[PDB]
Amino acid sequence: GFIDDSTLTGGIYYWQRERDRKDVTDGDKYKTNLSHSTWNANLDFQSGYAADMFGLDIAAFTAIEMAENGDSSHPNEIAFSKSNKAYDEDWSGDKSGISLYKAAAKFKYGPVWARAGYIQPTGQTLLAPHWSFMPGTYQGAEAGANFDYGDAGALSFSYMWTNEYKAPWHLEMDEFYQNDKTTKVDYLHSFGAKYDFKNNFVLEAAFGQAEGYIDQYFAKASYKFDIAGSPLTTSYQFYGTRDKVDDRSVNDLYDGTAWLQALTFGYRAADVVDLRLEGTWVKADGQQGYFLQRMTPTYASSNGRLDIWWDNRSDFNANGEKAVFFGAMYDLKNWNLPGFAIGASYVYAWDAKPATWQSNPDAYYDKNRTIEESAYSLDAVYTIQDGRAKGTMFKLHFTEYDNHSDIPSWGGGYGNIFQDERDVKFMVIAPFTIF
Ligand SMILES: CC(=O)N[C@@H]1[C@@H](O)[C@H](O[C@@H]2O[C@H](CO)[C@@H](O[C@@H]3O[C@H](CO)[C@@H](O[C@@H]4O[C@H](CO)[C@@H](O[C@@H]5O[C@H](CO)[C@@H](O)[C@H](O)[C@H]5NC(C)=O)[C@H](O)[C@H]4NC(C)=O)[C@H](O)[C@H]3NC(C)=O)[C@H](O)[C@H]2NC(C)=O)[C@@H](CO)O[C@H]1O
Ligand SMILES: [Mg+2]
Ligand SMILES: [Mg+2]
Repeated sequence: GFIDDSTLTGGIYYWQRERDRKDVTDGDKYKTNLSHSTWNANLDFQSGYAADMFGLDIAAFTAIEMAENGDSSHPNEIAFSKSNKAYDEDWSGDKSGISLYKAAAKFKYGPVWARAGYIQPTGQTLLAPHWSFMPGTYQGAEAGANFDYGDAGALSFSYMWTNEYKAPWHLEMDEFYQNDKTTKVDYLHSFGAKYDFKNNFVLEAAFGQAEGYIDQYFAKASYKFDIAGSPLTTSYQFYGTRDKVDDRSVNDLYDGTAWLQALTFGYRAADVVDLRLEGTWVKADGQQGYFLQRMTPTYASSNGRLDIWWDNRSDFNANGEKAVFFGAMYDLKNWNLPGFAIGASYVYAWDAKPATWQSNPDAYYDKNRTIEESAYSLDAVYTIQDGRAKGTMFKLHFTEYDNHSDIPSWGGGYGNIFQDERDVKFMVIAPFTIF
């Protein structure tokens, strides 16, 4: 029933960050890169289905700046950028505001479903929003279907079409453009599918396009099996992208197909420590020099599905780059501290190459150089177990990041690699239900 199955939920969020980065042009001074305290709050209405076919979802969030040092850079991605539209971004500030982030009619008819309006991708395609506390928002529609074949498996597939987007730090939607920020991309769309064989084997794949510009690929195979009574989870993931501009203009991003391949292992040992072993390998020949899982190249302009996230500041996505991640998350419940967990992680990556050509090379550009990067992070988490504030979570994250070069940040033909950093994030997440 439309009314009786309605839910209204939300949260209060607090984020405080101090990040400094090495300026190898000013004597390696670790300068303030981010320093701010910011609140978010959201309210999210989800209706039931009238006649099990017709529903509505509406949700909004606010960001309130609390503190920000004058030397912190922008946008910090928790407040709103001072620039309301992504393609106007000029990196000059941040501001408070209110954004409508869901506003959609939803539909169901047998095995088919659809949503249209201000939406997040929700099916099997490779479109994705950015996530801060809240998600970004697409203007468009998605429709898909679910077919259950009992023990023989289950098939799901969906299609999404969109012509505008806003990241959670943009108050307004913008259209899509090529790398020059002026040649129009009329839409993004994507089709994908998932087959679950109900034996812990699962296959997923999707294709997407940016109109006139980019073809995007995704595939993933996952498998779980028990060792010592606990599942070892494994997956192989492939992400691919090809452009349609190979004239060596500013819009020519990739030579051939660029891709990112990954293998992941996960295992919970002694029922108390979550372990992660992951590796990635990137090919990205051409002018850009790094792999992007999104189909529009401009920062904040759209996003795409990428199931690999190591929270170690760098993306480890340069041409040629190989990288290995080890993480451990230790639940302290047997010290009688249920809800307390501490963790640590480490990344080492090598063979990172630059763009294979540059139009205005800088002093440090050398087509055949290779470099290395590494990082380690520490994590502490507490979730309130009982009472008024049950589920309220406190998190503390520290990262030390090391560029194994003295190439200045964003330079040398490594357009997505920056210099040594120290990063500390403290966040509080306080969900609530009104009904
Ligand atoms: C609530 C919660 O817990 N949320 C997490 C969420 O944090 C996770 O998402 C991750 O969020 C962080 C944000 O904190 C993301 O970090 C982004 O990552 C970007 C790349 O992935 C990185 O992009 C670079 O940003 C630069 C500006 O800051 C760009 O520089 C500009 O380049 C222009 C190019 O010419 C130039 O003209 C400008 O002059 C230059 N800027 C200047 C001069 O100031 C640069 O181009 C850009 N690179 C790319 C490839 O776009 C961001 O800097 C970085 N920002 C931060 C941290 O502030 C991280 O990427 C997110 N995760 C991903 C990618 O997976 C989320 C993940 O699932 O989990 C949630 O739970
Ligand atoms: Mg972006
Ligand atoms: Mg260094």
